[PDB]
Amino acid sequence: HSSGLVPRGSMESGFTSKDTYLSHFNPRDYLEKYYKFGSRHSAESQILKHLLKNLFKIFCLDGVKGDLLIDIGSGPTIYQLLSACESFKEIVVTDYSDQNLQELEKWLKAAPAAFDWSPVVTYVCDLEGNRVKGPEKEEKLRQAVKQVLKCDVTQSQPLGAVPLPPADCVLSTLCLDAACPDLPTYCRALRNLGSLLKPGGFLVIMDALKSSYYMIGEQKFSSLPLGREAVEAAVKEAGYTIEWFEVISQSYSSTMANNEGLFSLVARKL
Ligand SMILES: CC(=O)N(CC#Cc1cccc(C(N)=O)c1)C[C@H]1C[C@@H](n2ccc3c(Cl)ncnc32)[C@H](O)[C@@H]1O
Repeated sequence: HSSGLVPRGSMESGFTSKDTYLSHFNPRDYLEKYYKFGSRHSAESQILKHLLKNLFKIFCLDGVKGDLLIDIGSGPTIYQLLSACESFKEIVVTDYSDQNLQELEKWLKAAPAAFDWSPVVTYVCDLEGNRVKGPEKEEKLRQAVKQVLKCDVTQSQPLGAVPLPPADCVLSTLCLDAACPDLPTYCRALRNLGSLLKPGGFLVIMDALKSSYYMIGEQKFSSLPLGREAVEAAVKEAGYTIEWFEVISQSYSSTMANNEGLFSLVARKL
């Protein structure tokens, strides 16, 4: 323990170790901190609002759609799946943190103590032209998530021995910056993720730019600080062609992250 000097579980290697996410990452503190849609004019809400807007553009407006979408790094969050749910018959959510899976499974069964995503669901519904309502939307997403699996991006087999068909798309929101301690592992993880993709399948990555850390209240966690070029290069190296690539200037509040914006991209496997 370093008390804010360095991120938790990082004094030895410099990067927050994987095991720190099984112990100190409290998903309910994370949800309450980063995904409260109460004040819609907060720097966090603006990030989430742009994530959804981009997810809406990829999944409802563009052509990213198919049988299987593997979500890598789901965290305790389901916002990243609201738009994809309209485009994929089956979604698979994955994450390293058991507590994250724990909170995910509470929402998948609509338990009362589960985090309330209803204000977030409504905004997406608006983006989708209000063809549905809040409750109908959640049920559709809940019906499409067929598996809740362990995940490890540092393994050649990221979803373990679990046999899945090749997915049409792979989606990772705010995962690789926290998971990959360096660029070679970042590049390698992107290569392992491709082992789950149909040839010519889509890869969708939205993460922070130039972020050495991010805050969960007083708990600091390591993030890999990446420029657009470092991202673009690691992706192309992993066996991908970048179809489009966006970079935004909006950043998290000074109390929450030192990132210099966010990036979003769609890439296909060669
Ligand atoms: C998906 C999310 O919401 N996560 C919480 C945040 C955030 C956040 C928010 C704002 C800015 C930034 C930033 N500055 O970048 C990060 C991260 C994820 C990472 C994930 N993790 C950790 C190791 C690991 C392995 Cl080895 N393999 C697969 N997943 C793994 C672990 O489970 C957890 O859920």
